[PDB]
Amino acid sequence: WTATSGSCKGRCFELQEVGPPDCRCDNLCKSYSSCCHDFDELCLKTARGWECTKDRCGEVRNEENACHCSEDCLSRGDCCTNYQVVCKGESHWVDDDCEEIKVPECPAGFVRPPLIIFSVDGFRASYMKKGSKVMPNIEKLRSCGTHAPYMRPVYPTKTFPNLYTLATGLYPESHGIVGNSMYDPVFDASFHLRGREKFNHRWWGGQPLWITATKQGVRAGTFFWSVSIPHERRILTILQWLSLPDNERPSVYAFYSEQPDFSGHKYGPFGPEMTNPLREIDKTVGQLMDGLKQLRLHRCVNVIFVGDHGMEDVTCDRTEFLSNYLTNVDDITLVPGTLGRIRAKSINNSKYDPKTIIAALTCKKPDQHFKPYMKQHLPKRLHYANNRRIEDIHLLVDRRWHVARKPLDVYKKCFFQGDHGFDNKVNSMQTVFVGYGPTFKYRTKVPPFENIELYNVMCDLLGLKPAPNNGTHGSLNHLLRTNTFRPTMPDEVSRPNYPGIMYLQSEFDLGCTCDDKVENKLEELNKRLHTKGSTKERHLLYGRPAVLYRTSYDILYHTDFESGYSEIFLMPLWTSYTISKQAEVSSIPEHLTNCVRPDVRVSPGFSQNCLAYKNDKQMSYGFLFPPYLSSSPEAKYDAFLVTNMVPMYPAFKRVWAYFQRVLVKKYASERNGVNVISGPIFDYNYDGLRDTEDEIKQYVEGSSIPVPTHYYSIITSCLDFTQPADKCDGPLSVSSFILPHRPDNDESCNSSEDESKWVEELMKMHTARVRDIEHLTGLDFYRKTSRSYSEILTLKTYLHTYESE
Ligand SMILES: *[C@@H]1O[C@H](CO)[C@@H](O[C@@H]2O[C@H](CO)[C@@H](O[C@@H]3O[C@H](CO[C@H]4O[C@H](CO)[C@@H](O)[C@H](O[C@H]5O[C@H](CO)[C@@H](O)[C@H](O)[C@@H]5O[C@H]5O[C@H](CO)[C@@H](O)[C@H](O)[C@@H]5O)[C@@H]4O)[C@@H](O)[C@H](O[C@H]4O[C@H](CO)[C@@H](O)[C@H](O)[C@@H]4O[C@H]4O[C@H](CO)[C@@H](O)[C@H](O)[C@@H]4O)[C@@H]3O)[C@H](O)[C@H]2NC(C)=O)[C@H](O)[C@H]1NC(C)=O
Ligand SMILES: COCCNC(=O)c1cccc(-c2cc(Cl)c(C)cc2OCc2n[nH]c(=O)n2C)c1
Ligand SMILES: [Ca+2]
Ligand SMILES: [Cl-]
Ligand code: NA
Ligand code: NA
Ligand SMILES: [Zn+2]
Repeated sequence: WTATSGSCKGRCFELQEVGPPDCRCDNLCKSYSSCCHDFDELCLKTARGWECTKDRCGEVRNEENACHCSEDCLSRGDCCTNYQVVCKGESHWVDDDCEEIKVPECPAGFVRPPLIIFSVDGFRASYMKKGSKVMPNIEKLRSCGTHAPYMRPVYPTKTFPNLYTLATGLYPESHGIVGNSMYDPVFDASFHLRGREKFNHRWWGGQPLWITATKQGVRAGTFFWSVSIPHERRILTILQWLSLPDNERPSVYAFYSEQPDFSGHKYGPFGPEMTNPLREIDKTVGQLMDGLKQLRLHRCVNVIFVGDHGMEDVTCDRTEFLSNYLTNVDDITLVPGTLGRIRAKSINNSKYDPKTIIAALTCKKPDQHFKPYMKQHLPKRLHYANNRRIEDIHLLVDRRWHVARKPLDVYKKCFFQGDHGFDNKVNSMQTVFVGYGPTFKYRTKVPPFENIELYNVMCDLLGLKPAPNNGTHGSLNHLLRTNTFRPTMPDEVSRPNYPGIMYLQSEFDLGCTCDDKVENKLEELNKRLHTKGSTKERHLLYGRPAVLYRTSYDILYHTDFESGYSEIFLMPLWTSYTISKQAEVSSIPEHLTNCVRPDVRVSPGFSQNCLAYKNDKQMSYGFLFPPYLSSSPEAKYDAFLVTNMVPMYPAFKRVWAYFQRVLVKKYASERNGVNVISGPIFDYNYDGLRDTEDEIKQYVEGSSIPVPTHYYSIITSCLDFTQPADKCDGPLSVSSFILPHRPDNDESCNSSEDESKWVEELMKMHTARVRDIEHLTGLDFYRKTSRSYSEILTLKTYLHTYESE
């Protein structure tokens, strides 16, 4: 109950929220149904509209007007934004030449340039070019400030998950807003866009920018605008707050527009009806910049123009229906649309079975427009699993499609022509970023980057210390003129052993055989040098990875490859090798088909054994350095050492063997040599983070050989591909992947065919950032390059997307 009897006089859009049931005059009062009786009258004035005209210039103040054109308005901070233009012969901000802002030019008593986040919903990246004719204010921001060709949202590419990722630096799985609809089994509560429950603080994890600011003594304006407050009034409110006294004035502000998303759902992303909403958003930006110019803050404020997600063409006829796959359709609850989430309708039903639901949804129709996944099998780049609000069964829906439970759901709920929510690598889902102001660079293009990175930068912009988040702080230093964060490399926690020859062959009883007893002082010295690391500068180009946790491991050198071998996991944490453009692929000789060789540097007690693989009928083995790429028949024996062996399901070995036999050589030819680092990943609790040994759920039968959940590779070469990978003077180029280690190829519908038709497609789906692999392994790569650390940080966050341009 709200006692709405008090008044909002002198309190309109008050910053602090008063204790109920006293009536509120803050922006959120509309949302809680708790405003004072006179809120609309006093705080939402509209009389005479939003612009000055010639006849209002120097008028007598009239407190009823929406904004003012009287002489006292500047000092009151409540002129219409076009006031100086209409009445003082000033130009609009957009008509001024742009001039570099080398230093903040701020009024006296400003302690730091304010930050204004101008956020727009549904603003697809290509609108910057395709709508450029009708968005001159936005185009001036873009071309004069710092911009990216696009910014990658998080998955799912919905509004609340993305704005709250912007606010926190966190993946949706960590901040908890994992969709637009949600059930939390612990609370036994549901979250919906419409309604009241969404305001409860228990949904909202991490620490958003406004709370980070407040805790550290920086005041914030409102971020969540009540939907009924018009845009012109949000702008005027920001401008008024900016005229407050130094002690009361916020340093950080947000504006939000529900356009062009709102129209894009109705008309599709490029419907002719979309021109007008783009014009209107540009008008609003003009109003802000004119308003800042009046207050003399246009060369003082940092402005971020940022979208939450794009928009794709999606109509009712492109809907897949679970009723066409499942007979039990009434025993499930589906969260539908541009992604699918499935759980049992009733928790009292023990006849509900996720295994057969997945199977009934797998490759059932030739052009099926969605793919079912257990959430832990989703591409790791999506970081979408470690939350009880994310259902075990997930459907990744093709772009341009919807999924629904039954047809009745679609017509008793064509309306829409646009939607979003798909995989965050999809081009149509990409959004925008522009930074403009004294702290941003002048006329600078930067590469595309992920919205999870912005929280750190907004904190830098405000001199705040960021709460722990998923950005990689320093990876966006190149956006900034100053206030950069100067990160240091993490310290290595475990130093390696360097074992020499310590064991005789007969000490090993591993049940392994090799046809290798085939027998020179010129080349005896040669092999000794190779085992001591004489070729190491060729295969380990960027230094050895640092191990950032406590463990026991050995560096092992070979002619063709170097490895960091874990005595705990009985396999390499990483294997590093370089394949030049000229390298030759050979095959595994017949006499060496089943060969596995004890490694005399490593004890039997810390080795895998062949018997275990023999006894395990499901599990086979593969090698991290491929025998196919050996530099000589004699170097090929190294590739069969028991220390290069890793456990692999036969179904996975189809993938692995094709990558090693065909793809590495193809990349080396295309990229002028590549350096490859490969290894196992263990993520049994799907938290995106390296498992400790007591978290491993599966071993090769009868042994303590742990089974990886994934295998990674990091493939690096010279960005200037006229230089070979092993002699590169400048910036690097990388692509990486994290392939799920699965006992079937059910994920790939065309897998009965030749690997050349399906494997590369699979690997592209499972593209990754080197940073994702760092989290999953506790390793730190690129420790020794000639490149600045901030540049390496940007490389480590790079994602190779495989979308066209
Ligand atoms: C992306 O960035 C983020 C942020 O850095 C990374 O997430 C962090 O990872 C840490 C490890 O997973 C985790 O640290 C744990 O915190 C526990 C206490 O946490 C509370 O306090 C923090 C800080 O204020 C708060 O942020 C947390 O908020 C979570 O929980 C609420 C719901 O309860 C949500 O509102 C919120 O969204 C958030 O949920 C998310 O995280 C939790 C995990 O905390 C998930 O379960 C959710 O799915 C969701 O994703 C918390 O309120 C602390 O208790 C833990 O300590 C245990 O483990 C350590 C190991 O060192 C051990 O020493 C202790 O003994 C202890 O073990 C005991 O508990 C065990 C489990 O119950 C039990 O088995 C043992 O036997 C022991 O009794 C731990 O330190 C940190 O909280 C999160 N932070 C956030 C914000 O998510 C994330 O990893 C990054 N992602 C990637 C890929 O890099
Ligand atoms: C009690 O509530 C829990 C608190 N949660 C929020 O405060 C919240 C929720 C969601 C989006 C944001 C949010 C975040 C950022 Cl970073 C930006 C720039 C804009 C944002 O919202 C803009 C907005 N105004 N009106 C509206 O409908 N939206 C989406 C903020
Ligand atoms: Ca883990
Ligand atoms: Cl959703
Ligand atoms: Na086997
Ligand atoms: Na298949
Ligand atoms: Zn939308």
